[PDB]
Amino acid sequence: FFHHIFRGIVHVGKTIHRLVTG
Repeated sequence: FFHHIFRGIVHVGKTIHRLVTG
């Protein structure tokens, strides 16, 4: 699960980071 769970963080952060950067 760590693979999906670990990677899931990157995706979640990726979207959040993009939103913050406008």
